[PDB]
Amino acid sequence: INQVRPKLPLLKILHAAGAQGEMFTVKEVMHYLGQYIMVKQLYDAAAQHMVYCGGDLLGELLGRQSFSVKDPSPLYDMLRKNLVT
Repeated sequence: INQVRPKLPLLKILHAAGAQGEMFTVKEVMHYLGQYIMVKQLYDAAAQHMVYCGGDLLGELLGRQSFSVKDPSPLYDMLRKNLVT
């Protein structure tokens, strides 16, 4: 498994969700990214699968006003541009 160092815009989100390190696994980043969604309550509570990330740095990072966890390929696209192998 490959260790990755998230860039500072994503390390900011990661630490906010409860992490502290600079070397992670993609599985960990994924875990903390959901933890962040919970703690900022970025989801529709009448559709908890639609994340509303627009007035939040996760939206600027993703370039998405909102997205569903049915298709987290946006997350994967954004990790490719914000993790250093």
